[PDB]
Amino acid sequence: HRALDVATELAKTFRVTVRERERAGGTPKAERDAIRRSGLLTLLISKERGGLGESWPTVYEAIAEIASADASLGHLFGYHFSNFAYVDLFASPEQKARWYPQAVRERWFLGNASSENNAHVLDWRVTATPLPDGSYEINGTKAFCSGSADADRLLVFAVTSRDPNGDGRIVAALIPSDRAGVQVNGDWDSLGMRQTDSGSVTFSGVVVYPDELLGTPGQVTDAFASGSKPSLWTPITQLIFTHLYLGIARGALEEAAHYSRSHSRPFTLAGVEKATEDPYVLAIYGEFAAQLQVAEAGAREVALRVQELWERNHVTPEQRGQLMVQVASAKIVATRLVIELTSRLYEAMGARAAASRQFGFDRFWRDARTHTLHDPVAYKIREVGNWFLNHRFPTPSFYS
Amino acid sequence: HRALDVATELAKTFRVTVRERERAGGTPKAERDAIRRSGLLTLLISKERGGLGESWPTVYEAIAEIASADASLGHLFGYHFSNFAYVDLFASPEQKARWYPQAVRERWFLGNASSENNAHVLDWRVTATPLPDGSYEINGTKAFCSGSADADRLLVFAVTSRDPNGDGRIVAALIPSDRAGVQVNGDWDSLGMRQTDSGSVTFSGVVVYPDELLGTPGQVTDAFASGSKPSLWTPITQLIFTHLYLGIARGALEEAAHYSRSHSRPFTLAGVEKATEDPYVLAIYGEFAAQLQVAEAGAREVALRVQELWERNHVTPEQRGQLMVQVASAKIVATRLVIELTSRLYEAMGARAAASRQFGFDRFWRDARTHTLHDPVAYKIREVGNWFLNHRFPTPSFYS
Amino acid sequence: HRALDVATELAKTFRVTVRERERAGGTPKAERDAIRRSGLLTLLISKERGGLGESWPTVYEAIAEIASADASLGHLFGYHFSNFAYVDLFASPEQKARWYPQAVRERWFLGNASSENNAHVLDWRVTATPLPDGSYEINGTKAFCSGSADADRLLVFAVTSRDPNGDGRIVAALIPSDRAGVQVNGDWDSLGMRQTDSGSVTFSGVVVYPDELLGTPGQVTDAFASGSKPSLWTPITQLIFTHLYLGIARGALEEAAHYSRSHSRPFTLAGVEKATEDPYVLAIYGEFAAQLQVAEAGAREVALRVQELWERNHVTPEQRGQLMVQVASAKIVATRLVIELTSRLYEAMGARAAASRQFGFDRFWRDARTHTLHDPVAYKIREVGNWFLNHRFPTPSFYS
Amino acid sequence: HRALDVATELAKTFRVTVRERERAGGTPKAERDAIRRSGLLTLLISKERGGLGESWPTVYEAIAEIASADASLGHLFGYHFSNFAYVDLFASPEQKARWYPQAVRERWFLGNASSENNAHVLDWRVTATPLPDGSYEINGTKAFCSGSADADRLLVFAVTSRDPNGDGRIVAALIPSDRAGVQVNGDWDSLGMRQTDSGSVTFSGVVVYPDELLGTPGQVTDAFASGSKPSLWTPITQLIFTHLYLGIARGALEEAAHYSRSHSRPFTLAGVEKATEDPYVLAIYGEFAAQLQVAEAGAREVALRVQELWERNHVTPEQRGQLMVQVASAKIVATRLVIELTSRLYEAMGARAAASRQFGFDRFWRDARTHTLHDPVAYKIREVGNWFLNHRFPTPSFYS
Ligand SMILES: Cc1cc2nc3c(=O)[nH]c(=O)nc-3n(C[C@H](O)[C@H](O)[C@H](O)COP(=O)(O)O)c2cc1C
Ligand SMILES: Cc1cc2nc3c(=O)[nH]c(=O)nc-3n(C[C@H](O)[C@H](O)[C@H](O)COP(=O)(O)O)c2cc1C
Ligand SMILES: Cc1cc2nc3c(=O)[nH]c(=O)nc-3n(C[C@H](O)[C@H](O)[C@H](O)COP(=O)(O)O)c2cc1C
Ligand SMILES: Cc1cc2nc3c(=O)[nH]c(=O)nc-3n(C[C@H](O)[C@H](O)[C@H](O)COP(=O)(O)O)c2cc1C
Repeated sequence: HRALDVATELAKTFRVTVRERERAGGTPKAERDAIRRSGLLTLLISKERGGLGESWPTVYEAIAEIASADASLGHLFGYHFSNFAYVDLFASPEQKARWYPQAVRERWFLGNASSENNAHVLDWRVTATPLPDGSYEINGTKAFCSGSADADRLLVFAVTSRDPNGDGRIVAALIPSDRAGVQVNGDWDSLGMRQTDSGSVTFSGVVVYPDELLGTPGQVTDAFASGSKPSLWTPITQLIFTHLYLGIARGALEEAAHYSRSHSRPFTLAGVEKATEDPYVLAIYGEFAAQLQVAEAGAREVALRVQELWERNHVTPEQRGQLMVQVASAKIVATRLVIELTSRLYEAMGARAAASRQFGFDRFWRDARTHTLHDPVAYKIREVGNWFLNHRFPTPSFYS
Repeated sequence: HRALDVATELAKTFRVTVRERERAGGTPKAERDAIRRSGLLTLLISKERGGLGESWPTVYEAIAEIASADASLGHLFGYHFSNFAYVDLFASPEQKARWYPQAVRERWFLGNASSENNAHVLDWRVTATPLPDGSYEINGTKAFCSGSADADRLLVFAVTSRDPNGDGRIVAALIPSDRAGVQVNGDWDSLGMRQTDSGSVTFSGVVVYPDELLGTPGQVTDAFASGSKPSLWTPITQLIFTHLYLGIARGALEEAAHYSRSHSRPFTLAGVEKATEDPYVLAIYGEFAAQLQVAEAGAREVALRVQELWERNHVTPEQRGQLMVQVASAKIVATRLVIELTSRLYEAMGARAAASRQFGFDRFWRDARTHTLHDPVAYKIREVGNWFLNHRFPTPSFYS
Repeated sequence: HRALDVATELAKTFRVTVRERERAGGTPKAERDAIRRSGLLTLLISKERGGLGESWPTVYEAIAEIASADASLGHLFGYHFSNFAYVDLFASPEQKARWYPQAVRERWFLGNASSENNAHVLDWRVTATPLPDGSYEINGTKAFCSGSADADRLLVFAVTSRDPNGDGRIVAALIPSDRAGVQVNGDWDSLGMRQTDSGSVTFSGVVVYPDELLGTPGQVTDAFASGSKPSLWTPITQLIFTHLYLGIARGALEEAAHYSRSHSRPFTLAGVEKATEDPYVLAIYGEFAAQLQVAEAGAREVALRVQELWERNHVTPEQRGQLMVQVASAKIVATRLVIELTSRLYEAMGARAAASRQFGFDRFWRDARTHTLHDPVAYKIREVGNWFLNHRFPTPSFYS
Repeated sequence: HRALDVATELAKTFRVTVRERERAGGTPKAERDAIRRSGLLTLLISKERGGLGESWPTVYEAIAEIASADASLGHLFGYHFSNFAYVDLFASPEQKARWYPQAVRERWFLGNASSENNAHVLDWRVTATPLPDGSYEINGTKAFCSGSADADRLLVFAVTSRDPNGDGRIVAALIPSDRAGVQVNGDWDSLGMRQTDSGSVTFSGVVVYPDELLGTPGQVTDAFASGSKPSLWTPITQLIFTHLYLGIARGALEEAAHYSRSHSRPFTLAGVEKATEDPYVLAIYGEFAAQLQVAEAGAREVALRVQELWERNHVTPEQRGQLMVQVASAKIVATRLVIELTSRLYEAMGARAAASRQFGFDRFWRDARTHTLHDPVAYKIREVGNWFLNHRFPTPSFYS
């Protein structure tokens, strides 16, 4: 439990300043460096390679703990492990032997540049065009590039173009953020998740060398269509999001409870002597704490299943599909819970909790309301319904 | 329909600037002056006294229309009529014969200084010390003094102190906001309702003259206990709040719909080609628009009953109680609706509606979330339940 | 108020026996005859023609009152007026001159045979094949033939076949239920609505004469698609259903409250002395009574609009579409309300309310759960959402 | 897995006949004997004592599985284990060394006579009069005596009377159901749970011998008041109820999906071609299936903790209190889930699922609606809220 103690202490520190930092937005550089010093970025790197040799259940618990104190830092930390999972699922033995000790020594905090801001989410326009000696040149602009500021390496996705071995193939690469031609645009100005640096990144003639490629071009599509082990990336990542939402929920509920204990006034018109004894205050806390207990317990079980399949040589389509259904189910419940809780808890605290903007409790709703839109919950619900009613597992992709 | 056309045009101009104004907070002086020039502040003053001679249904519709454009201006406008209602219900005919033509000629926008920030509501510390001529000296600081800035008159409440005829009796008065010793503090920095100037007002040896007093000391308490006509102030005022919530709800729905038609991207992963044809987008708009239609139609009926009883010379506790139950019911439904809709509509718009803070759609949730806490909806629910189950009307108070 | 008093007295008598009668199912002949004797079946026939010359608001109020006592009799009564509305919207002047005095003299209680049990609700197979002199022969089986038992006339729909003047045209006719070849099958055995006689009817060579046809074949298709006056039939009929749901809701809430007052035990483990003072019991009654008040007040406004347009010579598509949206909205809210209330009120009553089957409170849920499925509320929601978001009124049909 | 295979095959046979059997009510003797022959009643008896030596996780899974097929048999089975848990927690080793091999040999199916029908749940009036030889005489009538028909032993609770060492002290005993003076009244006629035989039992001069007593008089009260290991009986039992609700929920969902696949018709008015592709049908299954997955996963974690503490020699009030909070939270979520889905799934099936009573789907709602009233969920919610807000564990009792 040493790693979780480390995460708990980080979270405590972040809570002290999150109110003022998230107002300003921008890059939480000091807090990112605190995460570097903690070593937790190396949780899944083997001890032999210099990491902590820890497990996914620990990573998930740490994500929720940090997110409960600062949702932006929880998101950055969580997405680091989504990026790491992708790297680990496609990297060669040579790449792991080079990169992982380097990630330990240089304290890599990974960012990504994957999504785009085109007509729809499947309209990708960032191209990878072949060069001599096996290299590729990346051109175009990516959107929602979380952790792209102060990132040591960027996980980047592009589609092959002018490629004699096949156009339209997805290439993934891990490249230095300061590689020439990479421009992080710094245009993130959001309702919530204000310190995740999820703005755009423009690629102008950016060179990617063969030893930076994560598999051959198109390999990710073959792995997902086949149900190869890399198809675990989506359930892993969607469960990361789930833990952000449960962390935010728990942080909001605890912050509200402290306010209620120390600051709410009883509704003496109704004969209440203390707000903490009000039957309707107690019902609000009870209803949301109860849902939270069940969701947290369920999320621990699914995190253990992630670890179990992570360790297998092969995961069957049924095993992967069942995990994705469990993860989607957890994300659905956690989305509804955090969105309702962060708004309705004001009713347990009273008017003065909103009358002073500086109390800042709305940060929880703003953070949850922003992130829960990452991909539409309505279609996670449809996927679970299509599974239960029609016995169809979701189609492996970057979103399901 | 002339008055409502005037309200509609005011609201149109307010929508142009509200995003920028509400950020700054402070006093919306230009907009208050526009309301002054419109004549609508005189809606309920009889034509004989120079007013518009209009009805509460008209007032309520105008409140909801303005609130749908700018919740702070809707609140200020609405609370002006709560203040006016108190004056009308307690002032003498001679006082009205003087005050109402003056309010017309001088374009009075009324403010109030009633509530306080003590161990609980109704625990009042602003004192009224009797002077030999029948005046009172007012001392103390009032909290949540909506519309206290730029107010032509303040409706003020105090409790008697050092009073040979009984301490602790509530006195009320209508006084100039620049009476010697009145300090409007401007200490309002809130989550939402940011331009309602609901900070505090400090009374330092403020003299209130006998022709400014509204009834006799304790008369408001006696009227409450009797459930007589002056106790209509509470259902009238609670239905004003109800129309703020309905106006915010309608403004949010229409604003989101504009975004959905103009900006939302179709979820092509699921085969949808137009966001406006997405079955789940359509279901969100349908669920909330349907509830809004029913709540608005119901509110019109209650508003008609307010006007009926407003015109009566005498009102029974049974008539007032039945009206209060109907008002509480409307407020309950409007409260649930606006709080759910202003949060969940993001799910119909997509991530970019939250990713771009400057869209500013969160203003609707912030305004509704702030104001709905004025008094706890849990006890409005208990009051309707106690009536339905036990045939007990709500105990008249400043909140029920 | 005479008609409503008559309806209230009928509902009083129905409440005495409904628990016993609905167990058995089958035809409530005695109660149908009491409705015949009351004269209320003639509410919408002019006084000149021997009817009551009343209005739709009166009809809707009577439907809700009767439904609150006996949902099956409320359904039968309401469907009689849906059938009458169709007749009145399509009948020729000479048909009305003969039928309406006859309906008064003979105390007609109308039923219908319209829907079918094929692959979907558009798949009609009951045919109308030409006979000499403009007659038609009807062949096939109808489903959900409400009020088909003990009916003085049946409103029957068929599609033309082997017709030189056009196949597939919808014909409607008003015929005697004992005409040769009409077989009411008596196979209604339902979860709720158990005495509506909504079973199947089989037509074997049934002759229909020109003076029984309601307009020419295909006229209803043109009238609905063009928005001519008969397009009011659907909002009229869907608002009849809405008043069934509001009646059941009010009846269930009043029956539960009586049980709570006289039988529920206090949860003394928590220090409650009387169940009627329990804060959570009170909150259940409060939530549902509040929603019921708002829904009922709203429904009264829409009922008035039905009458206003009923008296118009021409109704525009805007007027008809806005009315249909208001009716759909009322139906959506009433549907959610009655389905939740009839199940959740058990929590305000306690285990003995379900443990003693003979209490029979589940009749309310059974009746509402059955009838609310008449057409899917999900698509009423979509219709309201398509209007709000896309400014598209519902396309007139038998369901919208 | 052997035990769960046996439970699954029992459930499969129960599904074939439940629709017909539960209509009649009365005692499901053939199915109770099948459970006797299966050996599963011995799940928690050690192999050393002739039992299966299984764990609470297995018992809970078997309870949910059987309940998904027949809620009454699931309840009888689950309450047998509540009865057994009480015996295990209070009987002496010497008693258990005799009783448990006997229960294996004679295939004992336990019932109980505990609750009463007095002014409130704390008002007990069945008395235990001490006789000079250490025996007692039991007199009075118990209510809700689940599994009292065809019971091999009854777990009976009484309060001491005529007792020189203290009246009102709770005694418990395990006695034959055919002991002279025991009259099972057979008056159970309920909305749902119709074959649980939970009617009244009358004791007339019933002798209880010293070697049948469970502990000393008042010992259960002492154990509750100290939060010691015997007070685990309540979280154990409340988690049994939770698994009944999860089982009913899963059974209802599966039955509905079979109808949706086989019988539901597409809503062609809206262009749907297959009901199983309808977006709103899919959303209903997805929402409820997702909540079920999360609740089932959380329930498994809590079941493991039950086993952990069950194996401890001593349990602290903190351990017991934390467990009770986790169990209460699971019960709250499962209660809301089962009550909502057993009613709402009709909207995914269509009207004919209710219009054909013989389909019998309402059994799920009737069973769930009946059993969830066992104790009020509002106070489970208050208990979780009092823990979260005020750090107060539930006061141990027969309900918390
Ligand atoms: C936006 C807003 C405006 C308010 N305006 C007034 C007002 O004009 N006059 C008044 O007496 N109280 C006003 N109140 C105060 C409430 O009546 C109540 O006293 C207070 O909100 C309760 O505080 P609590 O819930 O934190 O204990 C206002 C409250 C809010 C949130
Ligand atoms: C706070 C936030 C962070 C996001 N971070 C990433 C990211 O790191 N990588 C990525 O590919 N997409 C990221 N996304 C994008 C989503 O996958 C998706 O592209 C976006 O929500 C679609 O926007 P729309 O709903 O307006 O069409 C992020 C979205 C949000 C709201
Ligand atoms: C289906 C059902 C079965 C029950 N079985 C038992 C039982 O076996 N033993 C027991 O002590 N109480 C049993 N109870 C009763 C509860 O402990 C409690 O006394 C009862 O639900 C309270 O009734 P009330 O809410 O009407 O006041 C049962 C209740 C129901 C509804
Ligand atoms: C209680 C009840 C009464 C009904 N009465 C009629 C009726 O009188 N005339 C009619 O055309 N349809 C009637 N319907 C049927 C609907 O128009 C529609 O055909 C049916 O509810 C759809 O069935 P499904 O959802 O199982 O496919 C009735 C339905 C119910 C549940």
